[PDB]
Amino acid sequence: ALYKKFKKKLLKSLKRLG
Repeated sequence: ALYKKFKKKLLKSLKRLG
């Protein structure tokens, strides 16, 4: 598991695109 940690970063990116 880990893809959820980078996905977290995709959360911030989901908003402003990172």
